[PDB]
Amino acid sequence: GSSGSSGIPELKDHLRIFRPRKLTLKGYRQHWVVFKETTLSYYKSQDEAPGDPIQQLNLKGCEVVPDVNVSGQKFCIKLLVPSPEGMSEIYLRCQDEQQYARWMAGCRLASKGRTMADSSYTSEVQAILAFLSLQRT
Repeated sequence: GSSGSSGIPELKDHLRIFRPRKLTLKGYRQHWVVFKETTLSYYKSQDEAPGDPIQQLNLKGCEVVPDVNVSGQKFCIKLLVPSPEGMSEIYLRCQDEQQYARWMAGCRLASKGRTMADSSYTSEVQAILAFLSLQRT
């Protein structure tokens, strides 16, 4: 690929977040999410940031369980992170496979210590896009 000199590769997009085991209204709530090489933090409202996120966690180590169901072009990612108070279970649902492969692949790379900066990143997005197709009947 064509790439020279630029800032660190970071993703900016608010995915689907739902927490039935906590004070919530109107189901989902608009929030600000940001994926970092080996880090991840979100906020309640763009206002907060860049100040400080609601709860920062080091992806490197957390768990990532795939919950996608091609049956209905659905792709969710269950991120399980340990907390000194309890746990950090966040449900992220993607609209399509594109956003999924991108984010998902990023989480895995961070969990293993790796980062999106690495080329392998794309190596995951592809393998996935295809894998899904295979699953089909």
